[PDB]
Amino acid sequence: SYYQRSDWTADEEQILLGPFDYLESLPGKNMRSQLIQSFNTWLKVPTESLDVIIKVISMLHTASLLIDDIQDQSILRRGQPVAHSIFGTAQAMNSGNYVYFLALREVQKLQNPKAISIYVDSLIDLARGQGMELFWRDSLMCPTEEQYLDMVANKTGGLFCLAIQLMQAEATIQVDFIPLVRLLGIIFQICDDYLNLKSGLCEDLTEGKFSFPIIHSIRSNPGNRQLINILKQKPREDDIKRYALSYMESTNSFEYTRGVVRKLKTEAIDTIQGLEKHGLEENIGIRKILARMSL
Amino acid sequence: SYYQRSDWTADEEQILLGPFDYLESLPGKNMRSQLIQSFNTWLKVPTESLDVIIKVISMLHTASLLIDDIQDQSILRRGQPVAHSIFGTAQAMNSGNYVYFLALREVQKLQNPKAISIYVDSLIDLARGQGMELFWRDSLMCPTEEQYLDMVANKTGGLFCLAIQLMQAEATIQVDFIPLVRLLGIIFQICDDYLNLKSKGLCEDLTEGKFSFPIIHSIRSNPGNRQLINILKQKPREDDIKRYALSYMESTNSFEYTRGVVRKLKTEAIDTIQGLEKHGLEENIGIRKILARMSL
Amino acid sequence: SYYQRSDWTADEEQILLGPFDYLESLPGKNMRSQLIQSFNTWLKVPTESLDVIIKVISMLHTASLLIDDIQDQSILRRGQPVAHSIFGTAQAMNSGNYVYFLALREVQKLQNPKAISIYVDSLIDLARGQGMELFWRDSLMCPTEEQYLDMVANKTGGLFCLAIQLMQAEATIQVDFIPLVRLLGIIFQICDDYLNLKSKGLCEDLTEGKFSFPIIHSIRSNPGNRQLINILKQKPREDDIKRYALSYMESTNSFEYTRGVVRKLKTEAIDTIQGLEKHGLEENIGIRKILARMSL
Amino acid sequence: SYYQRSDWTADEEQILLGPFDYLESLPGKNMRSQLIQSFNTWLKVPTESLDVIIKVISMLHTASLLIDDIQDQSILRRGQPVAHSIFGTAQAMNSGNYVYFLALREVQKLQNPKAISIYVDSLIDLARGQGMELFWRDSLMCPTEEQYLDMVANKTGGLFCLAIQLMQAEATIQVDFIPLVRLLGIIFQICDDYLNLKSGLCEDLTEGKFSFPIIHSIRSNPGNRQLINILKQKPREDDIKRYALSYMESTNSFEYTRGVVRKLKTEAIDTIQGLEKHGLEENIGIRKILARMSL
Amino acid sequence: SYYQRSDWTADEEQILLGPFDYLESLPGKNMRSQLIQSFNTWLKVPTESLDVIIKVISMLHTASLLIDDIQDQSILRRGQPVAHSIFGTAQAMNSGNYVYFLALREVQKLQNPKAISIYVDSLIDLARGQGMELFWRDSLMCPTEEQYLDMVANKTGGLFCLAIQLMQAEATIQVDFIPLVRLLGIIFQICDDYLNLKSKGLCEDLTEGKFSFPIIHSIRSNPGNRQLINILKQKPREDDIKRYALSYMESTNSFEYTRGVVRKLKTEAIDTIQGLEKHGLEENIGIRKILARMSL
Amino acid sequence: SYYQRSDWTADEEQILLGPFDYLESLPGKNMRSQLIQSFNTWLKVPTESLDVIIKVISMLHTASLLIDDIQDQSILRRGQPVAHSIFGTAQAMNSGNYVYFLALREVQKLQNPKAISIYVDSLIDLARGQGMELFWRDSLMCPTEEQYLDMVANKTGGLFCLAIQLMQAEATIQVDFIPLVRLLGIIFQICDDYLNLKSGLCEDLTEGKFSFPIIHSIRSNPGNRQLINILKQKPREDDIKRYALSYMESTNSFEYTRGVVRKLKTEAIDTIQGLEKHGLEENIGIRKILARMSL
Repeated sequence: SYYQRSDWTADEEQILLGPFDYLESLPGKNMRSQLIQSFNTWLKVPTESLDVIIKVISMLHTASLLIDDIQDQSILRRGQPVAHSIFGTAQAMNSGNYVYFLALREVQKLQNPKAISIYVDSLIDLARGQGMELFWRDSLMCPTEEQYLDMVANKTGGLFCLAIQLMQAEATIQVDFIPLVRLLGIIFQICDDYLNLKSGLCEDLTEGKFSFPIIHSIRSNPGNRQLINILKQKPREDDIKRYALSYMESTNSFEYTRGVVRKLKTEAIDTIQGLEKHGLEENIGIRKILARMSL
Repeated sequence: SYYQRSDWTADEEQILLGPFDYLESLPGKNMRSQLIQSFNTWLKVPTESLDVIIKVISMLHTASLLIDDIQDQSILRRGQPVAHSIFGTAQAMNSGNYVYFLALREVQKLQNPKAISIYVDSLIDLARGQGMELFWRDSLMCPTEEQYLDMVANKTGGLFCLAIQLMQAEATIQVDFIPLVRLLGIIFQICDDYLNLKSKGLCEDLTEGKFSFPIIHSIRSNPGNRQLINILKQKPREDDIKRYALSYMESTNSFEYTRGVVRKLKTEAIDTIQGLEKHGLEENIGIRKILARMSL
Repeated sequence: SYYQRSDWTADEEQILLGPFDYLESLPGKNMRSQLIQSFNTWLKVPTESLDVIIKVISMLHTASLLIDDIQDQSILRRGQPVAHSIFGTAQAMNSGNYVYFLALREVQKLQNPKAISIYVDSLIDLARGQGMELFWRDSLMCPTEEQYLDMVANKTGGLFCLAIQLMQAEATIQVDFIPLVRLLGIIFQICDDYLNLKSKGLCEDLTEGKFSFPIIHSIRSNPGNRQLINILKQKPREDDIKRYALSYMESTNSFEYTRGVVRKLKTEAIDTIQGLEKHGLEENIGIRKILARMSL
Repeated sequence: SYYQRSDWTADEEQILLGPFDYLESLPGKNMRSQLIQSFNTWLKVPTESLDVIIKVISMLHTASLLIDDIQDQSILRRGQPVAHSIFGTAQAMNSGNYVYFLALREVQKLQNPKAISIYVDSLIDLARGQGMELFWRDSLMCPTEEQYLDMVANKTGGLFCLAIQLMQAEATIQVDFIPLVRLLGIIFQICDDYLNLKSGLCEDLTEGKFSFPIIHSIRSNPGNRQLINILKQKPREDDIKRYALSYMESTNSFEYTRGVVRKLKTEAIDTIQGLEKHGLEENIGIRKILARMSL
Repeated sequence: SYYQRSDWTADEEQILLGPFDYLESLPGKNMRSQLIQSFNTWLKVPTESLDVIIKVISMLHTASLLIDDIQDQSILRRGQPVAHSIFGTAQAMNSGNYVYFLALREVQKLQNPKAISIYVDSLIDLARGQGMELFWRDSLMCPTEEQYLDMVANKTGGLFCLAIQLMQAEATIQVDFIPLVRLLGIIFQICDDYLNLKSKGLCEDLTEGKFSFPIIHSIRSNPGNRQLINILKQKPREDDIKRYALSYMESTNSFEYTRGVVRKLKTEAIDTIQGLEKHGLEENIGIRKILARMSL
Repeated sequence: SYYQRSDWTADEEQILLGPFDYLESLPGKNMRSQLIQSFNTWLKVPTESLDVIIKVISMLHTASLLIDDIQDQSILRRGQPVAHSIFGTAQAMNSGNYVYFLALREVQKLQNPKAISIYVDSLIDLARGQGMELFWRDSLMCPTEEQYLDMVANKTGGLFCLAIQLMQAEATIQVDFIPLVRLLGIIFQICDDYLNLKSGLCEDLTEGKFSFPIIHSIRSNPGNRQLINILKQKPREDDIKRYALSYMESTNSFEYTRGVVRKLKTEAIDTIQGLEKHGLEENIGIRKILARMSL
């Protein structure tokens, strides 16, 4: 026989996961973990299954960073260089995709008939959300805030929502948590959009993104077209970036955003309160996580 | 309430599938679904499950074109621009990853529990294949040709096998067709390597820096001449550099060496087919014509 | 004194007009001065003032080519390189702005006080035209075709009208020719849009990202397909992308739609001409041949 | 009728003037205004006409910045981003040209038979001056200082000279001021050339300009060709820029320049004195403006 | 000891001469060694020393191609890619400088003490030549044509003379051939200038910005037109710009002027040859055929 | 006669040497000079010949910088801009080559039958060393440390070795010094490789060089391929550069290097001691030069 099929080896696996291993060694904020833990105060998933869910969500989150950073044309990730800047675009892209499949083999280990539908519908919402955001970026067409919120619902829903639904599906109780979780994802994103601009310097302007405050500033005076024109230019320069910061303060767009985040956080606390009144323990950890996204 | 979640709309699906629909409408050889039918002479999968397997395999293949064209940095696909030169690399990449997911939602329609293990395990091979090839590319390390075929079995076999393993999961017959069908994916790829240089642009595997089959043979046949491998490093677009490499590769008798190997492999494919038939199987004309349309 | 001011010299004028002289010497259709004579059959402007109007219109037109070729980022002009690819974009732009001023010094020779209001008010239209077109380009916003013609009247009419309004200021006849002459500048532009794609490079309006007439029709005829408008975004130089768009634009029956519109417009131009003649005007052969050399 | 011609609208006008409005909102030095005002101590143009002259000169000056910055390939303008870096080259270029025409419609409002000839000959000198400067830049051919001074006479004459001549032509008195004004423009430019190099860092070297001190340094030792070669390179880098600063001090080119500016300022004060002796008030404001361009 | 020094190996020489071997194997006119033999009819250098002179001259010439192709930024050499587009500019440059040194080690085999003064003094001319040409290029300063020939004598004569001066150092005859042989290197270069434009790419001296002979004549024949010299500034690759310059250079009757000058120079070469022969020298057919193969 | 051959002129010579004159005016470390002087404590070359040797080695060293900086694609040289960044690549390249020939005319002045063979074999080793280093850089193939040391032996041998051999060949005594000198060159290079990374910021990573510590770090864990991938990217950015610094400390590669340099310096001091015991003066200056390359 001319062809003899060899076995996969630790060394080859080390190559394929090089960019994934790279990203997992940078220190980051434990966000996904704390949210899982604070919901487990209520769902009490068994330790063996909760570990599986926690591994799947860790893999999925990192592979998503490998691909987002490429699609968003990013420069830094958790303070260190973005992974395609070390390994090149192709290998980073392929490491992310390999990991999507590996996580599917992991979620098979729950042995739950409904698991794979939950995983599919979550990843469809993810891609759907990132899809609409790229469409607006690529066409210079500023969405409305309702439109943005629906998009981020799928984007920063997809993966929060996947974790909580895998948890719900492995737990005895039947309380529907995902409306709460979607609100928490939307808050988290609007807080991220703000911090990206007030804390590289304003990297969302480099990437051309119609983020939540950028939308308010563009719509609040459509006679002026300076900010939207800047987004088209995708500037690397700190003078243009600084100039747009200044224009966005002058439209009161950061006050507007702090304002919205207050309204949403109230809605979340009511939803949490209305849930404990129906026979769930008081959750401290979730109130704490909700203070952690604060401006 | 402040937030009111909306229903995904047909206009929005149109945007998400912009790149996918565009690639789908360019005409192609469609040699994947001819192979599938050729095998359905033996496994006799009912029509309503075959449509699903065809639909799933076609989706995955268009998806991996969207993505691999970005990865390999191609210029043309089926004589026309790569999707990302029209839609940009980000929307094209997301549309790819989108379709990978709709493919998984679709394979669930078989309602066969072996189906998910088969789908997952074949895509893992596809990535291992693509992964080792990019690795050899980016390190400027020429692999051996056993290493090359190992990689190619995973990569171009990965989704030939997906199609047949799914078919075997809907058939009751207890015969392993997979070794046959991998041998065929190798032949298909080695042909594609040869045809890339002697017949998607002038020699786009040179522009890509891909260590393809004849390039491998020509590099290793004389390692004291590093003209060929240094040309891969420069990823040339110039027709002058490409034509010189092609001429170097001729004087190494590499194109002959390739023609030679695919002939030994086609014989091995025929034997393998005749063995299957001598174990109570119909004589298969269509599979033999598939193997012959795979030639030069 | 330390500073002693010098006299501008013929060698220095040669440098300032380097780009202008270069463009002037490439042969052109010269359809502007044929239109001017065609109208002088009715208005009978004396020879010595007509030479000035011709000189002024020719200058302004070459000036706006120097400048608009930079703006639109063209590659060829009259089959030859754009002036700025030879002299650089700064000297070419200044030579343009220089000539705009010598044109104003020249229109003062008519010694007609209406002349300055006419000159200023037509250049303001030219800029409004060019301004709205660049705006639609740079925002990736497809205008409607009423919006398109409004823009085109200002832009390609702006300097047809300059030529005739100046002529009417030296004639005593009390007949408004301007509506006729704007209708003609529209036809001339819609022809130019069509000829840019079906006949200055292969489809340079695609490379420029210009929302031209048939491109507009093809984009709006099916807004669930964003292939065309995304191709404008990429400003392609590749012949492969340009040829695909051209092929997309065919299947929308846009080239037919254009041929159609210019036919309705040529009829409207003929009627308008015959009306003017039925009010005590000589029958004009030359204007009708101008309208026919404007066709496909 | 197939075609119906619409009217121009506030919105469309807002688009066309976007880059012009942008530049007018950045704070700058009130130079042109103060010079007009200090000459009005002598010419006493009527308020209604002086406002017209002041508007025309403001428009003309800003549109000239829109186009110079493009032609000079500039990065910053009054500390903020250059306008074609926000709006793109074409729209900025076209905004400048539209404004040249609008200002011509404005100078029509003086209703003066001689106004338009003054405006034409001023703008011809402007373009003539910038024309010769680009020619030297583009051909790597260092002019002589006499040649430079004639060029800047037209360049920074054209627009100073336009304002004072429009003023003279609207005033009762007949004293010829433009020889004084040309000297004041030359001083202003030589002072600008110095400050560009001693106060982005040395942007005249990025743009390849043969400025007044750069000329002295290149000619003072033509055996060395380092500085002229640097101009050909058009460097964005601060090491090359720093190196040329150092070479220019070693040829005593900044001392030479301070020297010239002293000689010229004397000539200006004598011209001002010789003018008051013939029956004009003592002008404080012009002596003050002349102290404002000091090194 | 910690450090143990190794012996240079044949595999390592192969890498160092990678670019040199590559250039050597492309076929060339080999007009240098035909000139050498033509002169050996008079000087009768023994075979074993002539082989060394040939070997040394061939090495230096290939070395200076490796290096000057980087300097001038060429695209093709002998119809094929420049070595640095394959090996990179650093290895190609080092291989050049390497061979310069092996050439010096080789000229030591003559064991002639005049040989080192001749070798050093001719390479110093080569650099002075290349140096003044780059200088005129990079300052955009057109030289005069006396300045041009002064430069060319150093540059293209520098290594014609090396070959003959070495030959005269092994012959006993007391006749100065060098003035003849420099005149011939000038003719060879002026031909090469003309053939670069009228016959290594379309007009690669335009793309390089080289002030070659006809370009010089055309620039200076009318200094109030700066189209030609501004085109040199842009170093155009576009065929459209190159073709326009070529057309400008025609209307200056520069190609005629060149044909003219090489005819006066060929006459001067013939006279010079006949004078040498009238001082007791064999009639030389081969040198006259060399001079005729140098023509258009 | 149509052609009249002119003479070379001071002015033309000034042009050709412009980039060479430029480099000689920047202040640098007197390394080559001090090593020559400290060996002359032993060889006592006559003043007239030692000056010739000292001129040849100065020329050769500077012309080598003109060409290395081009081949290594360098940005700074002795703190000031690299010479091809001022004069362009071609003129810098040609200035270096002209100077190689001029130095050959200089070494003719020793009038020594053996001089020119010494010069040839030294410059062959030079090119041979730089040749192998470019080969590894260009092929992403990490050498072994033995292989690196042989390469640097020829590279930083060639020119140290040329000076000492020209000296030996002009001196009465017959003690063979070049084994000592080769060790001193290897030390000097390993010290340079270290300082390039711990003192532009890490320019050896920009240039893709397999320097001594970079080799140890790549080989010490071939499972990880981050550092070698970075070399392929040739980064100008300080985040990637910083990230690789951090990875190299974590493999103890700088400790390893200090370690080696200690071992070699001992070997050198023994060689120096073993030489004085055979009837040579005690050399202070060479012990001092050996303390000057210290980490």
